[PDB]
Amino acid sequence: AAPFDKSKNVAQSIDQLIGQTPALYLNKLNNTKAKVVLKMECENPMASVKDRLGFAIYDKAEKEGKLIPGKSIVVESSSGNTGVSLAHLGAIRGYKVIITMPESMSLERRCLLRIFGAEVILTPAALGMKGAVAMAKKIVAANPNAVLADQFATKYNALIHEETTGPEIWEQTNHNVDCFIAGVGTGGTLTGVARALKKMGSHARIVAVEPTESPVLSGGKPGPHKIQGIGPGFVPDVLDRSLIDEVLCVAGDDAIETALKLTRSDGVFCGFSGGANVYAALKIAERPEMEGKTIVTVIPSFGERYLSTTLYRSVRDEVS
Amino acid sequence: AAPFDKSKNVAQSIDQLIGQTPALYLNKLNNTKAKVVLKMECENPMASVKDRLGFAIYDKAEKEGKLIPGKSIVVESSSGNTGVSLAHLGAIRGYKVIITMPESMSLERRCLLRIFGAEVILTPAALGMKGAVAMAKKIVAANPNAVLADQFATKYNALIHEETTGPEIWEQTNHNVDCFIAGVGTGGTLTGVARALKKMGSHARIVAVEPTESPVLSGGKPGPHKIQGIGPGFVPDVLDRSLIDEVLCVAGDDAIETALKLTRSDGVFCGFSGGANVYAALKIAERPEMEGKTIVTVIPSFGERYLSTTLYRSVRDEVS
Ligand SMILES: [Cl-]
Ligand SMILES: [Cl-]
Ligand code: NA
Ligand code: NA
Repeated sequence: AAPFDKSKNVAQSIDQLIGQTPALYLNKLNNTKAKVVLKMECENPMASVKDRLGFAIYDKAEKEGKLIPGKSIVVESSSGNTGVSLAHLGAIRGYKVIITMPESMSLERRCLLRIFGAEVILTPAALGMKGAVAMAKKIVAANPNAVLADQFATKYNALIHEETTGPEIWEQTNHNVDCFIAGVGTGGTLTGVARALKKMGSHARIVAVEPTESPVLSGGKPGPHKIQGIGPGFVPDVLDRSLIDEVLCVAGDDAIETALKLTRSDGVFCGFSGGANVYAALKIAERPEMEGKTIVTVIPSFGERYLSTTLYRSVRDEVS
Repeated sequence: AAPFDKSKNVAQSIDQLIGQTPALYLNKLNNTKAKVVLKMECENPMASVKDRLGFAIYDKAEKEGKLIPGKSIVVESSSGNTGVSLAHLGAIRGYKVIITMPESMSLERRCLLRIFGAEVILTPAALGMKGAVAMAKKIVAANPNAVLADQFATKYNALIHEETTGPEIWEQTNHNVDCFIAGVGTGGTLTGVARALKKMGSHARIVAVEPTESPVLSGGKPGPHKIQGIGPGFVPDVLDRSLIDEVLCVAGDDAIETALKLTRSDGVFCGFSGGANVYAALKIAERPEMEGKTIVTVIPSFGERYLSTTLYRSVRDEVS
């Protein structure tokens, strides 16, 4: 992952286009005295931050001798972006990929993976995401060539963000970050950017966002919620809590409202978690102590993947 | 549009992220003795090459005094990417946008525009795209503040590709292009890149692609076809035919097959026209005279916009 000016050279493979994403000031929606900078992970080649984790898993596991193309089978339970990035990169790298997900998932979630030739294993609807996780573990337990991508525990996750996401942010902001805010899914983005920032001498406050309706890091009970991509309902092993200065809860409805406003104000088109992250950033930006300071957050995924979800239903309903 | 390393700076607005897109060698799908380079326009912020035309229209028309935010109303007939890019940029720039399209268009085509607050005017299904074009002209004729985006005639279209797309290609290929191939929609991409290449001293052969089922440039009759984004059924005023060395017809089914293969071979995920363009590139690449030469083509738009179209139906059917 050495820097590589995409705008001046021809890549030998699409995985060289992952990361080195743009950064963008929040402008019309930012009515505060603080700068808000959006790390545009929606601009990755398969349109989300999980492209960095997918690449890290194939790249680093192959380099360590743990994956062998044409022999290893990569397995994961995912109804979201990790599955997509695994299916995408697995195809070009010559791995069989198996993704498990409940039978009740939308046609779009299943069809996107099958485009890249992943095998999708549908689990009983009534068993929910737990039934998909169980099926993935059983597959890996039974077959010696089948390995779990292990997104919530893998050491590669925080590392890739430490090596790439965080240093890009550091360069883009000209070494000036007063607060870094990110919703925690696997915790990789938050943990790895916080490590890089700290090694650089930054005093940035590190803020983890989680859904108000599943406030686990806050000491509450796990619960179903709307903010796809964060709030896994347990504390993931990837996450290093020691680095977090503040856990901020954002309600699913504030995330949804914010995503809808962002498209029309700033032309940023994203999913629920980018709505939650910007809502959190604007909330921090309002605090009088943040006057003149620079807050960085992340836009994790591009909006087009959500057109069929509850995120844009208010527009769907209006359109009908 | 001066060069601006997105990977090292923070943009003040999302329209600074348009253009300066990556380029990528075709690898597993390329079994020839020629290099094939893909200009990745699917990596634009709203996921297609029309982001460059949208920006050119607002930017240049405002600079010339022809558009005034909050006064001018931008109007276009589009069931595709031009509407999206106009709706996107109009929102952030403070223009009312009206897009006309037949009533029979998918929920996704209508809902995407309404996300950016464009007004969508649905025209009678039986009148087809002609009825949408007529409604746009009538709106512009009747209202002095309403102006047509005029995608098929506007002088801004070839110009933006001459000023940006073509010079990026020239830098990325280290001033070495033996053939440039592009499907003609408005003709802007082909015309403007061919001009830039010629001004640079390139001897590249310029190849226009059109659908076999609507072979208008070839002297045939217009007809309905599958390859969304090209083959408008007339010769657009933007297109300068004098620059074209060869018109190559590609069948809709070859475009569809090629798009499906590209995802699994090279991880390139695009629409029908990127399928057609790569099919054409591989066809040229097979000619014995092209041994060791570099062919450039374009991937116009990202695949996610097509999940609901006939492009991926073979996977949709398999998934069901
Ligand atoms: Cl998101
Ligand atoms: Cl395309
Ligand atoms: Na992309
Ligand atoms: Na994008």
